[PDB]
Amino acid sequence: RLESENVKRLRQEKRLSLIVDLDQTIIHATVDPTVGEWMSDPGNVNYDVLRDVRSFNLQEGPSGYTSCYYIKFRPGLAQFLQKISELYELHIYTMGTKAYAKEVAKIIDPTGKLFQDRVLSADDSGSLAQKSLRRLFPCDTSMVVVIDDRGDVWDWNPNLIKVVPYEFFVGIGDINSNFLGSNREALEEQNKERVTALELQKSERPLAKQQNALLEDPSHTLLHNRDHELERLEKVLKDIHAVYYEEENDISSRSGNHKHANVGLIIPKMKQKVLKGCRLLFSGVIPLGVDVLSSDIAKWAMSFGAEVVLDFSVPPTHLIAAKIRTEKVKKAVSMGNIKVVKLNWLTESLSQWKRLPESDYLLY
Ligand SMILES: [Mg+2]
Repeated sequence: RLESENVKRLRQEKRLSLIVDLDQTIIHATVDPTVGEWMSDPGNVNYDVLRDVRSFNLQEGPSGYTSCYYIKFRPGLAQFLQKISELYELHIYTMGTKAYAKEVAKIIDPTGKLFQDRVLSADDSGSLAQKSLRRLFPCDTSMVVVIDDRGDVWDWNPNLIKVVPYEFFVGIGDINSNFLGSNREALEEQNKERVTALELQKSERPLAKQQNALLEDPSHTLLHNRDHELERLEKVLKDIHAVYYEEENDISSRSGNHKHANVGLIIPKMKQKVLKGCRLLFSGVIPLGVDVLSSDIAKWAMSFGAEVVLDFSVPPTHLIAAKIRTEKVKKAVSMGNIKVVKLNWLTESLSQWKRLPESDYLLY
């Protein structure tokens, strides 16, 4: 069959498989018409950083509602995809529509060389709330790595490399997130909701409002290129690849090629070094009434080796606090030997695969 033969082929090519999210992983998209105006004006403070933005029109829904999408490609993307395709067979897996995914692929991959037809979208993935490795590799996930800005859609799968969400168009989120986590609504209800959100973004012009506020106050320019995430990510993926093929060489030779390596084992071993020895207590971060140990932030932290505790019975190493005026903070301070830090210490450390100095994240 095809699946078992693809695994064999990849090993002969000495490659792995990479599932690549679009929105806020390798692109950021908006329908704010402000972008088109700024792009058309060489004199605009935002023009220079918009020069590489590309756009397309999509007609959407029963009524053929039409929007101009503006796409910012994350810095270094062309180079990143070229280099990483040497090591990984690339797939796209997005919660956007098939039409959207195809429009983006036409721009990043015009001749089909990088992704060919390996493009999964909301239309054909099987779910509007979660993604699954099994949609592509039902029987054997040992060679597949994921890059995605969201861990919740993957249930914090051990094959996931969560990336820093790309936010170039300041204040614009993920325009394709509208149906994450939820039940399946009637198609009529889905289209009403999307048209509504798009129309709202067009009419409110959040970019214009934010830019105007800054000017009314380089620091006055809204948009900037300050993202270097793909340079970091390249190194991680190159490491995973090299560790896999060294372990594969060892395991397969010792087993008469009956056993093999597994990135799902390799990746957690890499991650668990980062916050090894940390025991985290959260204060005012998880909402009252929400289960802490199954929360996204707890799962993210535990994937990087941190323990999470719920009280001081065994004193934590860190108190991750959102508000300063709590008995947890008072107790932590009065106890001593506990570092009290903003949430940012944790999210930025996890993001950089590197425990950052706590002294840089104190509360006051
Ligand atoms: Mg995304």
